[PDB]
Amino acid sequence: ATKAVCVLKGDGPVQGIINFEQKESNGPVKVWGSIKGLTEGLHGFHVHEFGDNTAGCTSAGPHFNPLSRKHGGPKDEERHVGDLGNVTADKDAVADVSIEDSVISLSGDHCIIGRTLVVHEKADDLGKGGNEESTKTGNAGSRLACGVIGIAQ
Amino acid sequence: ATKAVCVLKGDGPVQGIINFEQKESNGPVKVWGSIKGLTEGLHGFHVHEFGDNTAGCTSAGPHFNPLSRKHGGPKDEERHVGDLGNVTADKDAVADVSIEDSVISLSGDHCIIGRTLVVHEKADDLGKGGNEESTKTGNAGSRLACGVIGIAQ
Ligand SMILES: *[Se]c1ccccc1C(=O)NCc1cccnc1
Ligand SMILES: *[Se]c1ccccc1C(=O)NCc1cccnc1
Ligand SMILES: [Se]
Ligand SMILES: [Zn+2]
Ligand SMILES: [Zn+2]
Ligand SMILES: [Zn+2]
Ligand SMILES: [Zn+2]
Repeated sequence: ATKAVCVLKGDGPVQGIINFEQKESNGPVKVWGSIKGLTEGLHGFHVHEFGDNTAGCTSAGPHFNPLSRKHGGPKDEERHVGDLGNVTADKDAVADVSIEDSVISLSGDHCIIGRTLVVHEKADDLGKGGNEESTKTGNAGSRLACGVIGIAQ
Repeated sequence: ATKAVCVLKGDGPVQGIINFEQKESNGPVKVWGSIKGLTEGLHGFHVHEFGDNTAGCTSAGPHFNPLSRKHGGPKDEERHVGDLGNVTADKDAVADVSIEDSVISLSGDHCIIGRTLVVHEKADDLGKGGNEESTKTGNAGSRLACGVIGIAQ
């Protein structure tokens, strides 16, 4: 079994802890944890290509897209590997994160260890926004908090 | 070539950027950058096992030691993979880091991506300290700053 972890921090009050667990290299990854300081509603949730926080969340680069696909939602065939959709914050400003994903991996290939997890200002439209940017970024706006995905015990 | 990067952060502020570059998987890793806010003198400089900064630098665990060896200096055959010796800060509180290492890697089971880089309070005695702790930690004291080693562009 492989485990990874990510501490989300940024310029503002958004902070979080996200855990990843994978029983087998060919198996789904469970993603769980909590993010505080979010506005009520959907927040884009992505693995970005670089584990580079030198100038904050901007240095993380584009969505992790090793297979050169268009942007989509996690349940779409047409998606980036890093497309984990949205997390949902309630009026309490807290997102309780509970995701299972079959496209990200912690071992073998398409591995997200050493890449950056980002939570966004706005909803990811999952490529259903009706403009060009929808098929690239999902129009999820600014990067509120991010962290490098590290190997866990 | 393969590149990695680490943002070191801790109280002071002790703050640094460390770059890693490897031309080939069978080649040495160049490690360079700068760390500010250090006391003048030697500071232990280690890759720790977990890329887990959930509770700050303590969650990083022990020295990265995939080959089950004792603690040494980077020039020793008997060393942990994570044993990068010391960085030196001048009176300006800045350590200019310039290391070439043949034991760390950015590929394979010696790979340091997704692990934690730590700069310590005190000198690493490079296992020549003569108490027991020398052969395990090198007696380099508290963890001043750390970051997860991420994939760079
Ligand atoms: Se997860 C991954 C994806 C693509 C290429 C390499 C890896 C990887 O895990 N590399 C480090 C490694 C390889 C073999 C054994 N132990 C660690
Ligand atoms: Se080297 C390593 C260690 C832990 C987990 C994954 C890896 C790895 O090799 N990932 C693939 C990769 C791709 C581009 C640049 N660096 C690494
Ligand atoms: Se990995
Ligand atoms: Zn994003
Ligand atoms: Zn995407
Ligand atoms: Zn250490
Ligand atoms: Zn050691």
